[PDB]
Amino acid sequence: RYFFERALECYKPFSDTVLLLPCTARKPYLTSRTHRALRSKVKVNVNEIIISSPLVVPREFELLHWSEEEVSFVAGWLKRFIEKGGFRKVVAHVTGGYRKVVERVEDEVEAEVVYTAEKDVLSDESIERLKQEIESKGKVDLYRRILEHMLSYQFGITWSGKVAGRYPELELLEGKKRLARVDRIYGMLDIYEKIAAYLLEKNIYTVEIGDFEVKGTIFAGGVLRADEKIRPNDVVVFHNSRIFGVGLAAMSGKEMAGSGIAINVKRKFS
Repeated sequence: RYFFERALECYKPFSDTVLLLPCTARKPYLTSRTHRALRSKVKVNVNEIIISSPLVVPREFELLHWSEEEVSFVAGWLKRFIEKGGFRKVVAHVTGGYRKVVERVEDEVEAEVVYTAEKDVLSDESIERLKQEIESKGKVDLYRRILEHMLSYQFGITWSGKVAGRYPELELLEGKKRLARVDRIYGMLDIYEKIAAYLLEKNIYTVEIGDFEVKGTIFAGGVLRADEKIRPNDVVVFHNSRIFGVGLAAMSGKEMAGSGIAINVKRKFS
């Protein structure tokens, strides 16, 4: 519910066309054999949305029996992303139950909806139909959009830098230091000094703490004030008169400044 709503407000397309694809057994979806084979036979320069259940997932957030109720629920969310994205065309490269989901949305959106797959999403006929619908001139840096979207999702900000690492372990670098990196364990971005510094400045996702030596844990009693918008598993930036750091909130911003373990410390800067 939270994922859906937050991703929807942070969703920013770079194309007027969106490609719909089937979810896969292996995740994150971009590393699956099907998605790799597809992107291998056709240069994809339009936005992508992976249809799954119950999750509808724009490719940019992929790192964070089709009953009536299920088709209805998935169609509802898929429609939201299509309309929020303001696409002029929707290319549905999916089959069976997935087409039923898309078929539900087609009748409610202004966008043109074309179907390019019948039986096999990877057949020579399907890839030719697909190419004829999304063929594009140059290229797009999908990795940068993904990292930018995760920053937006988690902190409501964006940042520039060099994109590095092997997918899905991407990083954003500035100078010769990392600004952020994908944490495959927690499925979110870990941030470093410059960003945490920026968040501290704008006083967002910040928590003021007592003047004690920080070591691993910060209990609620050690928290002076905290951003009320802070939710449990959120990355927060704590600080006092001598240091500031990065950690994982264990409780809401309300519980901290209220009345257990408040933050699991990842690192700190002098």
